[PDB]
Amino acid sequence: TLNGGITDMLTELANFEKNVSQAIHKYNAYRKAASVIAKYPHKIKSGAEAKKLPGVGTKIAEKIDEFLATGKLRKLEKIRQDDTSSSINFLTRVSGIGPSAARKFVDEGIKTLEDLRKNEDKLNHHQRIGLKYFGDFEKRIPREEMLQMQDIVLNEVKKVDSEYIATVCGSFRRGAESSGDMDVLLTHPSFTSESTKQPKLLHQVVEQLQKVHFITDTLSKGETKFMGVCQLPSKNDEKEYPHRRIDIRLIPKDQYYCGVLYFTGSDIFNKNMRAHALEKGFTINEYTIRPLGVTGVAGEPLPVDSEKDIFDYIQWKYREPKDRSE
DNA sequence: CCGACGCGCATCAGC
DNA sequence: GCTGATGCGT
DNA sequence: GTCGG
Ligand SMILES: Nc1ccn([C@H]2C[C@H](O)[C@@H](COP(=O)(O)NP(=O)(O)OP(=O)(O)O)O2)c(=O)n1
Ligand SMILES: [Mg+2]
Ligand SMILES: [Mg+2]
Ligand code: NA
Ligand code: NA
Repeated sequence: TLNGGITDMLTELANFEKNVSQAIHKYNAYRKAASVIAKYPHKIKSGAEAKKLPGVGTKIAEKIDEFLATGKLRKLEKIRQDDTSSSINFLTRVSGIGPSAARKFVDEGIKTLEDLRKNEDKLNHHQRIGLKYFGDFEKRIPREEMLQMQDIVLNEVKKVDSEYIATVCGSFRRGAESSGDMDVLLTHPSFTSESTKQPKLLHQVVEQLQKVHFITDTLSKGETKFMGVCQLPSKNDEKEYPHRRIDIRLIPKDQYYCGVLYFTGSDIFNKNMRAHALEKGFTINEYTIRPLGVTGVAGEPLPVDSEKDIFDYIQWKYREPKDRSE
């Protein structure tokens, strides 16, 4: 973190554009700039030096010059003193409350944690759980706990069907010493791109993890994606562990490599890679990589037999998960 | 300049 | 009920 | 907000 002050500033600006301005491309613009600067191996001396990096333009270079000269940004200082922006930015920190709902709540005079807690009936299910564990979801998960959780999930899954394979992805697979949550990729030979020979494949796993009281809440749940809450068990007289967010994604067995590429991330790495794929005349999702016709219509799925194959198609040198943290 | 910026589940409007 | 748009999230 | 065409 040679440029922590700068990347913090850009992230706060990114969050402003997302939550208050509702300008998603500015949000992405700032986050991209923050990302490229984060991995720049020099302590930045000026905006001109930063402007040389892909993603940093004139407006951000000027902000970096202001920040380096004064240690702050007047634009951010103003935003911080604005009541509406500060209220909206706070509310969106609750999972399930986005920019639209946040602004709506503020209009109705619901703008503090305390307001939320007396108006539970005005929240949808996702939001109510987001409020419930607002404090816990703020906390990061030490990798040591991630390993305990991996152990539980992987063996409970084995107990349901020995042919399930569960892979912990996200920041954990990228080797992070702490994670924001747990991300699990799930496969079963009964579910392929060709057919689904068995119903309830995801359900039965969720069910089992609920039975052993690992999963405690459900934010959303469909045939292929589960979004919920989990908690490690604690020993006698021990204070309980924080409740954690857990995502489970069932992916067709034969499309594992596209799936694990997707779910390993990071989110910005995926955006950059998929954008690059477009420039190279391909499109990538969690299932396949497809060529683009001159028309701009996707073709048939190309053969993929490793994560590296996907990198090869778009003429990228392979990058291990630990080097995908952008 | 200026177009473009990488899919699952919950909810709602419209029919 | 189904279809498509929107919100929110991964 | 930034970039390639
Ligand atoms: N916008 C997004 C958000 C997530 N994802 C994918 C890539 C992520 O690594 C994976 C899990 O999302 P995540 O849990 O929000 N982030 P990730 O695990 O990388 O870091 P943490 O904050 O969880 O430690 O989903 C994506 O492709 N685009
Ligand atoms: Mg994660
Ligand atoms: Mg997650
Ligand atoms: Na630049
Ligand atoms: Na939120």
